[PDB]
Amino acid sequence: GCELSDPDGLADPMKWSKVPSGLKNGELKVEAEGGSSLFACKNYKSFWISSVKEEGKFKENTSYKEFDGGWYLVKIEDNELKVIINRNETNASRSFTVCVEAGNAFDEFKFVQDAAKQ
Repeated sequence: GCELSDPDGLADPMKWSKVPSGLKNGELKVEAEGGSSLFACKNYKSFWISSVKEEGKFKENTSYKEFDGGWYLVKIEDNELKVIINRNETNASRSFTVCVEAGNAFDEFKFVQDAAKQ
């Protein structure tokens, strides 16, 4: 117990017709090449960007559908959210976040890039 809620006033999980197989409960592992991923939403076609992190802490976002973090890039096209990630050429791993809310729910996505081993 110690929870209480309205009997029919909860939020179902946000749901997607397209996701990448690299997703593990919103944690998105990425290698020292970087990749694209596509997140097409089947139940919430109305959301916007309300977090970014690029450096273990959060930062602000210059749009509602886009972000451009230099090596990182976000684009919402109605109901298709994408990220396309550049190659890390550094000897350090680095990590990102993309939280989006659709009013009642938010699926935080937590990207985790690896170091190059060069």
